[PDB]
Amino acid sequence: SSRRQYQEKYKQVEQYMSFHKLPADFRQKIHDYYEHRYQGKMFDEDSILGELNGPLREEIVNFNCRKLVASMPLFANADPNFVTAMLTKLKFEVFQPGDYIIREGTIGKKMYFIQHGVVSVLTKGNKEMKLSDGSYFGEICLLTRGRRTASVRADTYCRLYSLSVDNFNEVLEEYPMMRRAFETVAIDRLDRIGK
Amino acid sequence: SSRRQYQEKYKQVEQYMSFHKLPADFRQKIHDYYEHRYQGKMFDEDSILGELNGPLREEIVNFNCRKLVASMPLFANADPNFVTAMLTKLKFEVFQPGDYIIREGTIGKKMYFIQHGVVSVLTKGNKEMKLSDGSYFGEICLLTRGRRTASVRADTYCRLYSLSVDNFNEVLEEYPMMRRAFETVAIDRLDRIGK
Amino acid sequence: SSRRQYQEKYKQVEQYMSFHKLPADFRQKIHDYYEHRYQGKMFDEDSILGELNGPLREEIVNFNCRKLVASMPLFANADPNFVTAMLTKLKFEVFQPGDYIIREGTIGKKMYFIQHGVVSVLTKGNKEMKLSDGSYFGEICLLTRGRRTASVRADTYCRLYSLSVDNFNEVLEEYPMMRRAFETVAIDRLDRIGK
Amino acid sequence: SSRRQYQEKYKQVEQYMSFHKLPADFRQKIHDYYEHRYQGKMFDEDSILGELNGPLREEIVNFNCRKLVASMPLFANADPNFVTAMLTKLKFEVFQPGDYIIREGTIGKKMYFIQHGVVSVLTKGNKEMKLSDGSYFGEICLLTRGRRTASVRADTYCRLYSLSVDNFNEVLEEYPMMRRAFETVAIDRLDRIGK
Ligand SMILES: O=c1[nH]cnc2c1ncn2[C@@H]1O[C@@H]2COP(=O)(O)O[C@H]2[C@H]1O
Ligand SMILES: O=c1[nH]cnc2c1ncn2[C@@H]1O[C@@H]2COP(=O)(O)O[C@H]2[C@H]1O
Ligand SMILES: O=c1[nH]cnc2c1ncn2[C@@H]1O[C@@H]2COP(=O)(O)O[C@H]2[C@H]1O
Ligand SMILES: O=c1[nH]cnc2c1ncn2[C@@H]1O[C@@H]2COP(=O)(O)O[C@H]2[C@H]1O
Repeated sequence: SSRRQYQEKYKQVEQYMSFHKLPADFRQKIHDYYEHRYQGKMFDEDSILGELNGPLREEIVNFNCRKLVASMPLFANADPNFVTAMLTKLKFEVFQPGDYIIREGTIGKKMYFIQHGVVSVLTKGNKEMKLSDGSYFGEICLLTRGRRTASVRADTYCRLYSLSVDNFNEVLEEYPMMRRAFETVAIDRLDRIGK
Repeated sequence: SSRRQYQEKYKQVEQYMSFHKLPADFRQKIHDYYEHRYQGKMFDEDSILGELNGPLREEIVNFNCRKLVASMPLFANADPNFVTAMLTKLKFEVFQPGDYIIREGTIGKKMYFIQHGVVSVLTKGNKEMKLSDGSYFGEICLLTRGRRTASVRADTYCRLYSLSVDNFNEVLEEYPMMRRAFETVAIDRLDRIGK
Repeated sequence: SSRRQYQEKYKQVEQYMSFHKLPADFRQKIHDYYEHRYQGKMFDEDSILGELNGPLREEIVNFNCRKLVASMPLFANADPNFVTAMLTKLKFEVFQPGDYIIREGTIGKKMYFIQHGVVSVLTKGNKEMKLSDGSYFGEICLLTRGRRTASVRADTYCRLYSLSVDNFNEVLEEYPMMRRAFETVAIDRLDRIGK
Repeated sequence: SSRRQYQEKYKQVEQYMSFHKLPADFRQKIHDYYEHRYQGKMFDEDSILGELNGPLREEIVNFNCRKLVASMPLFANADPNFVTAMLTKLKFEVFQPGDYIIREGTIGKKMYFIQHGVVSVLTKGNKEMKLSDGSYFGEICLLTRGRRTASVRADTYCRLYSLSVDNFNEVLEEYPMMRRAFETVAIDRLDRIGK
């Protein structure tokens, strides 16, 4: 039944690609994205969660994110109520190899937690660094309100969870002691890239 | 026919739970919630009320809330036009036993009127107090813009009506004399919990 | 086909009324409203007009409102481009006999143009006055940002077009010379009701 | 299948026109618009692009707009990342011969890039000028926050891409060096029309 709803949606994407005469390799790339992102199933997730209440939604995001939470010290060792407030504002995103998730110099308005995948952190000239499952990136712009200090490129398929600057700020107003945890990491990174 | 629309919606929830591999007890808890919240029937309530006008919507909320109004002195003894302005901005919510409706220390942005159910008011150390049909809670944060002064936990299934801080403020701009009614109760409660 | 879409929508309203156990006279009142408001036909008007462009939407509202425009000196004698800017922001509303469209003392945020119907203007004590096809009301609050100076009650079924304070202000920023036309009428009315 | 979705949508437009008793020539004009705008096919484009990610959406708009980009020096010779930020915020619009896309004296909040078509630029008295594929108009109001300095009328069917003032400002905050490119053209035009 879910296999069916994904099928009808994907048919519309196919029609969109056909109308716009997208090339063959591009259509395959979009197909592969859809299979990785939705895994052959689709539901009106916003309508469903909207029909619930706060406690149920909170129990669901905690259950779904058990591995993300336990695998990242920032979350694992934090007040579970801070963790819940973060989890409720995360957006699942999938990226493909070679995607520029972040471009250096742009104005950043979201950060990313890596559930699964490897990314390259690229700066003018300081040797590529890598981040994987359990790490996060894009926090510096959220803290500074300035420009991205590096590009971040997917090496693999990446399952990420994003957090918008407005949501990051709302949570940190509620849990101001957690602001320093991010600030400490941002400062260490700014030092390491010397800029 | 309504029995039918609830059935199709609930099938989607079942599919969501299946995809996310939620445990058996959790799936039952979500089923029980849905039966209590929607009572086997569903309609596009927002579309319906949207097709009406102000007078009809006002007549409907007044009719539906006759018992809530008559059972709560704040409403029963107030200008019926204030009562209508409140009723039009209430959101029906259902909570299950053990749910933390409010957590102490968090930043509150809504209050609750109890149509039916019992809740426990819990503070660091002052002996649990109980609130039931005809009472309300969560007003203090709405008045102070500060942090919740207690946790409130459902003891029973609870049928509540919530009111957002923005809506509470809009109504009280129109009916500023009613602001003191809430302030008096908030002050009495802050005294009783000594903090 | 439109007769069909209205039928399916109205069935949902019937189900809503049944679920909430609304009284017989109330259900009839809602039926009569629906027949007067939609005249047995329904379409997704917002989706349709959304698919068009500015020029087509403007040509449509002008065509539909030819009688409203020609029957009201404020519009008939104005810059047709001001008239178009007003017409595009009007919302069709239907009221039934006895409805309080406006209540004295409330904070007003919309005004009304009467396409067809009769209303009574009611103030503490100054003798009921009547307004009909070609007139408008609710402008004073829009101009003053204060409280309604009278109640306005439908005597008949009324076909009205409303204009929100924000839309009224946006149009009058573009066409500031038209602000005085409304101000002159508001002042004359404030004089007549002496308050 | 897309031919089918356009057919069902157009039937609703036909029903809307019938209900409002629009004249024959007007109904034909709306039919011709729909054929030019949608070319007999329709999909939920917002839902589709919403299911993708940033990189895919960016690859799609770049592919679809290759000719617009290569045919306009402002884009062709710019940082491709600026171009992408512009392209992602463009809205496709179709206008018909004689449409007033912009009226002199009004408060402007969007500019237009011409993919295909010819427009006339009309001012009080300075001889009509023409703009075509590869040019843009409506930038001056975006820069000045004042009133339109000319009317712009479609001579032909026009395929345009619009950009809102808020989006224009957001992009130019990110790419402030591109602000001067528009300012230089605006100044040259203000000189030429002497006002
Ligand atoms: O030395 C580093 N080791 C690991 N990560 C790093 C390092 N330097 C930068 N980053 C990440 O790259 C992001 C680019 O966007 P941002 O400026 O908003 O935040 C940055 C950091 O999260
Ligand atoms: O002594 C009390 N008797 C009954 N209720 C109480 C008492 N103390 C607090 N409360 C309620 O608990 C809420 C917690 O959220 P809040 O801070 O926004 O508002 C509080 C009050 O409504
Ligand atoms: O003497 C009057 N003759 C006709 N109309 C009048 C007179 N007095 C008031 N009104 C209308 O009643 C409205 C009540 O809402 P409002 O205060 O926003 O604007 C008022 C006027 O439009
Ligand atoms: O001399 C001119 N040659 C070509 N175009 C011109 C000239 N003068 C004005 N325009 C365009 O007309 C628009 C009217 O709206 P706008 O004031 O926001 O921006 C204007 C310019 O883009």
